[PDB]
Amino acid sequence: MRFKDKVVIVTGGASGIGEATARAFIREGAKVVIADFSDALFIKTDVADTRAVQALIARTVENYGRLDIMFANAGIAADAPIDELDEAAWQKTIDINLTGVYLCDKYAIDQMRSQGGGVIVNCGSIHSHVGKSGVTAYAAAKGGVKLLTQTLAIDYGPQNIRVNAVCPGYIDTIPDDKKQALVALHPMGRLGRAEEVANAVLFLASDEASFVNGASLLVDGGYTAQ
Amino acid sequence: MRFKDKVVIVTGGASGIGEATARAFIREGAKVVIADFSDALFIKTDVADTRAVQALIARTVENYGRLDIMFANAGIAADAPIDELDEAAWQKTIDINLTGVYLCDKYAIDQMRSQGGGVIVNCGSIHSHVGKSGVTAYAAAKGGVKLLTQTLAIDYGPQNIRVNAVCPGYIDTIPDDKKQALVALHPMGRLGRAEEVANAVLFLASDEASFVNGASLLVDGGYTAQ
Amino acid sequence: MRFKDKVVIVTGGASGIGEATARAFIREGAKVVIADFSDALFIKTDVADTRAVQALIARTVENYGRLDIMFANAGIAADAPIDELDEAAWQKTIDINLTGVYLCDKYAIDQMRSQGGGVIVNCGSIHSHVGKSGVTAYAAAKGGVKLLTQTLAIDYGPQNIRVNAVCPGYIDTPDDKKQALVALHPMGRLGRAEEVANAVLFLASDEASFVNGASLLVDGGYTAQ
Amino acid sequence: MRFKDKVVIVTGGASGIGEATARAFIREGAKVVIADFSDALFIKTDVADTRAVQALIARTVENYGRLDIMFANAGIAADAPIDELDEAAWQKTIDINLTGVYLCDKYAIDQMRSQGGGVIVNCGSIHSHVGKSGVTAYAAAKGGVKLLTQTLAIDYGPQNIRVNAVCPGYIDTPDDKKQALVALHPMGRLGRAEEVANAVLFLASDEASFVNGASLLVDGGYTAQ
Ligand SMILES: [Mg+2]
Ligand SMILES: [Mg+2]
Repeated sequence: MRFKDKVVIVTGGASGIGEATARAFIREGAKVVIADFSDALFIKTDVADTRAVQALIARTVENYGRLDIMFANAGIAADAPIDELDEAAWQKTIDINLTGVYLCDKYAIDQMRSQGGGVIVNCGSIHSHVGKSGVTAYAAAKGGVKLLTQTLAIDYGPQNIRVNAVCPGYIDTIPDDKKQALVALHPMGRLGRAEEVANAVLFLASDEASFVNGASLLVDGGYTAQ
Repeated sequence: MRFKDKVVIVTGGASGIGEATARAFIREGAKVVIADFSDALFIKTDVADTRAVQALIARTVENYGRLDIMFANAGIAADAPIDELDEAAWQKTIDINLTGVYLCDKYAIDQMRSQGGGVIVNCGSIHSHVGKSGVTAYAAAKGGVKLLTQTLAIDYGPQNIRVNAVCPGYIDTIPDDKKQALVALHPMGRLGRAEEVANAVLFLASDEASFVNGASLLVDGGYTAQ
Repeated sequence: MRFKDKVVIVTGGASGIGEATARAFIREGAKVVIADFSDALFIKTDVADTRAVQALIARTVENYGRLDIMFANAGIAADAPIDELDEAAWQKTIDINLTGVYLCDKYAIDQMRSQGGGVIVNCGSIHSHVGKSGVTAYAAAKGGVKLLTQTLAIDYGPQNIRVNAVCPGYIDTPDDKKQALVALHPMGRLGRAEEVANAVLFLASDEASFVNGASLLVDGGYTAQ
Repeated sequence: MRFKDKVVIVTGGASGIGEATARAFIREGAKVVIADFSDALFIKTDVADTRAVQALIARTVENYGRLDIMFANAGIAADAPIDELDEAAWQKTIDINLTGVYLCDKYAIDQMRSQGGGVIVNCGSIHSHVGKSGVTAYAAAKGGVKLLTQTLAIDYGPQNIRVNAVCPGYIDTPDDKKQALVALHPMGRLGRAEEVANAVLFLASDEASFVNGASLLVDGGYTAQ
């Protein structure tokens, strides 16, 4: 149990990668707060809303006395090629997938600086690195997450805070032919599992990654290698 | 004169890189529309405002009959380390430097698809690639611009549209010691000139770059090489 | 105890990162073969010599039955700006740091294909990604290791083999030169060999079961700026 | 006419990209020396042989007085998945595609330093950035060329030399194999040698006066996805 009594916030924690990661942190002894739009302690939070994010962190600290680890993972996938992507759809993805990471990072960092250290893992993507047809707002957001991660690592690295991104390929959580086409882009010959992303998050959040800072860890079966 | 009678929009065109680029396109025979918040045809445009962007492109087409080249360059630099960066400052940079590029790209692409082709150059940055202390919102925005550029190249590449990013280092356009510290990060031993960025933009916008698509062209004296 | 009875080769195993990595694998239950130019079973091996590399792998398989994990880590640092870098110095770095990785990877992959799977961790560097003054042959070698890692991941990913690279920053293993190196790492210190070992064990483990073709930077922020 | 009386060497100059590049430089007023294993002055040169490379550069300087631009482009494509890639095939690709670039760059830089400046364009590849099935030695070589380019830009950038890499996708120079390659390029066709030449001339020109240490992809979108 590598996370005994560590206080962890997982955003987007009610499903998929977030749920697998919260479950893994609980298994390893952490005190976990799950934040999501809807249903470990659950706290409803719109990560695009600064007051809700501040309240999330404040409540966590009031309940447990500290915040050790933030996994800023909330995100939507609701996208289109640009000619079909309307402004409200673009903005919703930027709000949640990029601004939400800024907000969660900002208020986690304030708390961690007051403690003399902490660890952040941001949810990036293969699409922090490469684009794809129809993946317009999501790629833009995830590219921003990568760069945000890097600047934070530079500013807060010297202050005993590490900030890294996990960058998943496609995860099994659609038409058969659409699914086989996705599979064909991953050299390992299958999609990932959510627990496989969780495992990487726990590595980055742990002292096993004590000199890993500002890095993107691709969990993508080889997708970005080609 | 490589751009005789080509219709070009330059956003952020009233100063710095935008002004140098507009001037270069005019010298090479283009019909240029300069768009900026304030004072070639000038059209006041808030690039964060979808109706103003639509009107910019509509007016350009009404005046000149077509749009051949868009340089989506508007941007602000008004930033801080995250602990000092308030939400309104973050949002203003995301709005202008990222959403403004989406808007300009979106409505340029609609016009170019109706013509059977065109060329976009987006203004990226060294900070599409690397972070820097205190460069929080700007890095996030520019990282997003890079990825947006890549997806557009993938979606619209097959439709005779090329989309690339120019990625400048620091350009001479501050305390002496701050300036020498910036200079020290550029292996060529000086900051760039705006006309040097313009030259790259014209290359990417030209048929000399006819198989260049989805690419970032670093104009940074070596900054990102180390 | 993530590596109980797993058979591991660590090249460059007699010092620094290789030494720490072998010790870490031993702690976690592995049967470890250490390979190096000179002094866990130790087998003296010149990684630039194909007959030696083949013999290393054959002897590991003869002793322990199989080869689960290869950490291809041997490497020299003896470099110069190009105007001062002699052809023999260039060649020696390429031979050990790049061709040595090809050879170790090639013959590990033959065994891994035969036995139905396995895992390779190549030792890259920050200099798989960024150059630096006076780091000419070593950067070329490490850039090569990164791309080699990627192609291998693509070819052998479908064959139950994963191939990844660990990419260390500067590791503490002339005060003013040291402080200059430290100033390039945002975390404010050089890395430890043990920290690189930790990353190797992650990449070699079933915790990294969908990590393939990746470079994991262990650099305190060096490449982030 | 951007290159009036500029002295240029193009290695691998007898065909494809090298040929197109030399022709483009000649159109624009340059004095061009073409170097290749066999057939603008032509000088037969094995780029993997240091004496030959030194002789190439010396003869260019003796004939024309100086060396303004080096396009280090020689390169072979003869590769295989690692399990099929013999040591001699690996070595030949490394020798020509990586060590050849080191040698051309080294002796160009000596001349350029002596004369007070100059410009180098190295031929990288999409495979300086991404791997591909069966592209083992060539990807390693090209990854090496990218990092070599970066270190050179750092060391020699302050000395009025710029060093950059052009990185072509597949260039049209077995229908089903061709269509598969084409499907990987979003623009819907393979590139032309002339399109790579255009990028070389840009990077070699004063239009690229602040471009240093960069890789310019000429790939129709290949690496973007
Ligand atoms: Mg790709
Ligand atoms: Mg850097």
